[PDB]
Amino acid sequence: SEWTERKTADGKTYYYNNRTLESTWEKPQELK
Repeated sequence: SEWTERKTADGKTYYYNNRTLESTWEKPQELK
């Protein structure tokens, strides 16, 4: 649940996490 799924009106759902400072714009399976 540690990934931030933020649905912005930019027309994109980004999953930014400080784990790697990475943003996964494709939905990870290890998101839990």
